[PDB]
Amino acid sequence: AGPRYPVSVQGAALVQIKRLQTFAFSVRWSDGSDTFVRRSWDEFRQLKKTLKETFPVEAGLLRRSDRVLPKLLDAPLLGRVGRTSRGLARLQLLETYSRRLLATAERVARSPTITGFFAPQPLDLEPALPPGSRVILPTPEEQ
Repeated sequence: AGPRYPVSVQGAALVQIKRLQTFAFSVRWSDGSDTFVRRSWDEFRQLKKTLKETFPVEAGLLRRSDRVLPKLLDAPLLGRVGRTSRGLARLQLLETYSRRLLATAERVARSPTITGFFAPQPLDLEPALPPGSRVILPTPEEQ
């Protein structure tokens, strides 16, 4: 069966959206593919929730190989919250965390949920985002 799963994800970019900025990733998949995509922290929040719906593991009650989702590692809390700051924290955290997902569990790592998560986002499929948007770009690796 042809894999449709990223082997790795790297934090690709920042796009400025409302008091949540949206954060880009680049993931390249076992089929050899490479992708760079934009994501929201709010989008992640759905994404974590969404895996967690597929993974009852989160609390470790069900299994003993069960911390493989050690919930999420997070930097010092809030610091006057700062919604940007939480995206900012989340960017660093999320990349450790996503890297955990591609190592800390196989069972998470391919689940159909994985395929949705790394699948296209319309906002990634929009060449420009609203005028107030600032997009932070990595220097391209490919042509």
